[PDB]
Amino acid sequence: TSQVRQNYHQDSEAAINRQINLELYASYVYLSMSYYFDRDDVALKNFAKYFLHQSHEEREHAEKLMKLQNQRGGRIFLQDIKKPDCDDWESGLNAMECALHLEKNVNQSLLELHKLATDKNDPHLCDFIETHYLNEQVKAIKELGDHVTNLRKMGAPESGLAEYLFDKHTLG
Amino acid sequence: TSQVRQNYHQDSEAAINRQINLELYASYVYLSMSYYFDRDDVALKNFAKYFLHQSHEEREHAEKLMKLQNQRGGRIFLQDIKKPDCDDWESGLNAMECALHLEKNVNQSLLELHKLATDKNDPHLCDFIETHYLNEQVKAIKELGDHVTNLRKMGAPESGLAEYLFDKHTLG
Amino acid sequence: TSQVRQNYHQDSEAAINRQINLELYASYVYLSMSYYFDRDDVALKNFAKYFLHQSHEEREHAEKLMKLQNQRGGRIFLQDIKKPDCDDWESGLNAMECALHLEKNVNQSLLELHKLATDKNDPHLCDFIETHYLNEQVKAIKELGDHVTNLRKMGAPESGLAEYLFDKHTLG
Amino acid sequence: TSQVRQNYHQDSEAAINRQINLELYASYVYLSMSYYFDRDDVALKNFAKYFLHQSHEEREHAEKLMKLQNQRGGRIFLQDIKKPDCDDWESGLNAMECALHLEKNVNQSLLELHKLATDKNDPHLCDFIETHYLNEQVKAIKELGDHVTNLRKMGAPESGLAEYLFDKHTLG
Ligand SMILES: [Cl-]
Ligand SMILES: [Cl-]
Ligand SMILES: [Cl-]
Ligand SMILES: [Cl-]
Ligand SMILES: [Cl-]
Ligand SMILES: [Cl-]
Ligand SMILES: [Cl-]
Ligand SMILES: [Cl-]
Ligand SMILES: [Cl-]
Ligand SMILES: [Cl-]
Ligand SMILES: [Cl-]
Ligand SMILES: [Cl-]
Ligand SMILES: [Cl-]
Ligand SMILES: [Mg+2]
Ligand SMILES: [Mg+2]
Ligand SMILES: [Mg+2]
Ligand SMILES: [Mg+2]
Ligand SMILES: [Mg+2]
Ligand SMILES: [Mg+2]
Ligand SMILES: [Mg+2]
Ligand SMILES: [Mg+2]
Ligand SMILES: [Mg+2]
Ligand SMILES: [Mg+2]
Repeated sequence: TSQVRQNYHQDSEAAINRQINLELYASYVYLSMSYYFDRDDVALKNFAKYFLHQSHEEREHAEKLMKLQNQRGGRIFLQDIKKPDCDDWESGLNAMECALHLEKNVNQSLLELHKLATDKNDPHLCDFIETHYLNEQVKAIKELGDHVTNLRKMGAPESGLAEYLFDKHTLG
Repeated sequence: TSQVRQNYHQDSEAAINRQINLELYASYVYLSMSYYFDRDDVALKNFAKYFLHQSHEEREHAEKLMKLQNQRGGRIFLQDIKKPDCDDWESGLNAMECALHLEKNVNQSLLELHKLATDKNDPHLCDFIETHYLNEQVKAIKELGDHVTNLRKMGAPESGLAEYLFDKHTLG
Repeated sequence: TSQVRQNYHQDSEAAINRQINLELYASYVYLSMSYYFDRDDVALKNFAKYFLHQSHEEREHAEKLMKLQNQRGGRIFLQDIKKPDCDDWESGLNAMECALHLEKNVNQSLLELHKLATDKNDPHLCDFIETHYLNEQVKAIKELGDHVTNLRKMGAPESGLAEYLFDKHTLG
Repeated sequence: TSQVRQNYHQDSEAAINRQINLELYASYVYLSMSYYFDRDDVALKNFAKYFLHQSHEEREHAEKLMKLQNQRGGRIFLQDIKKPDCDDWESGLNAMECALHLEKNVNQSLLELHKLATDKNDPHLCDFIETHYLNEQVKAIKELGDHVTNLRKMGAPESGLAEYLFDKHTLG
């Protein structure tokens, strides 16, 4: 047993490894979305900037969980990072809707993680999830919801003018 | 023979003189496009600014090739600079499409130049073309493609509002 | 066909997508190595810092290739990022030897890419690989070779003192 | 009853007084360790500095719990501060191992405190423990584990050179 390990259930250790993989998957989804908007036939540079920033944020989320695993004396086990569900994201609105779905899936995984930590009476892990992940997810979901609303109200996806002006005024 | 000349084929010398003329022609096309958007019945000042900048860039491309000709001991021979294909460029979108076609023609000429330099085993000339011209062309073509895409998506040429807002937000 | 595409062979496009995946795989190997040295039973913080920096560099390599794909009018196709070959990297010396092997595999892939670009007469892609990748690989391989040499000469892996002092004096 | 007291169980009040005593005891252990390394026949000044800093930290932990007791309207009751288990700490490695054991005992006490606060439905006290104590303990335990690992790998306690160089390079 690790000399540092204390009050850290094997199920929690495994769930943290699963969450590391999910955060890396989310980084990959956002990377794919970013370079879709960099295509010469899409050409929305601030959508590309926004999703690249989100991608780098998710990698930071993954690294913090790797740090946590070692802090608690668990052992990191990595799995393949699956490619994103889509290659062509269709429109700025469709990408925003996909990101909203992704962030609500990641949130559900974090809530399941917190339920496990609660069931195993691990208050340090509960506080870690609350402090560093749960409100970040609530803010991300709210921001993406706001973006989806505005794009819909402006007339996207059919209005290429709507996505152009949203790119300039909200994401610029 | 020039006291500096070494490994510089006569065919390469001639091809450089042809490329000087083509760069000056491209400068002239962009100058014509610029002042079209300065007409009181067109009146898109940032299209005019953008194409004037492109025009001055092409003159710099031509001057660098003149410098290269003398560096290698070839002799500059100048020809008439032909007037651009059009007097009236119709719309911001049409001018962007014409510039895209121009830059892909200039790129093809540079690729033919590089093939000649390769066939004559002139690595200095190959490196000159690669370093100073080929990625500049790839960037220019990509930028013009992006501009054409956005103008189309926004509803140009029919939407005078589209070209107005592109002038402000992308070229401003 | 993409409006920007010119002199870009379909085989080159596919080879760039394969190289994107390889750079992301290398990012993942170095991420795994980094957090191995963050374990409480390994505890070499400057090895961990060094490999995390290398990991972020590889992600930058991947992003630049994604940018290139779009610059040339190819289409990015992503694949799963395979997990690294190992979970436990055994020692600082063993991790350095694995990184040396990785970088020489990545170099071989880049050389095959350059041979393809040469065979398809794509001087822009040749210059891209030369400018942004080939000397970076030669420098990386030389640095890792130097590190392996010093660790061996100092008495690693058996000497925990050797790896400790290398961590402080070379990687600190 | 105190005019401020609300939702503060008598068992929680007593457990906080016990935790005050434990934090003061930990301050005393680290003070003793510090001046052991100040002996002329031990003479490891950075071990002495490190443990004196830890000692002052524990006194700050105790004072914050005294503040909490009064914030919630409980009444501080102090007990004797027991002398540390040892007078001679033998070596830098042995002192680090003793500190690791101490911090894992203090953590266990804090986890028992949190379980009590949870059982008494005291979310303010739960949050206090999580915010100010539980991650501090996880970080302390991880740091001490790292230090023990390095000293072992370097050849301590038998190698006086190992402890000398650790004193300079890790604790300096
Ligand atoms: Cl367990
Ligand atoms: Cl519209
Ligand atoms: Cl559209
Ligand atoms: Cl000749
Ligand atoms: Cl309109
Ligand atoms: Cl109009
Ligand atoms: Cl082809
Ligand atoms: Cl030794
Ligand atoms: Cl060892
Ligand atoms: Cl030394
Ligand atoms: Cl009570
Ligand atoms: Cl010795
Ligand atoms: Cl000794
Ligand atoms: Mg995340
Ligand atoms: Mg699959
Ligand atoms: Mg030019
Ligand atoms: Mg004529
Ligand atoms: Mg690389
Ligand atoms: Mg596999
Ligand atoms: Mg070459
Ligand atoms: Mg304490
Ligand atoms: Mg006694
Ligand atoms: Mg709670």
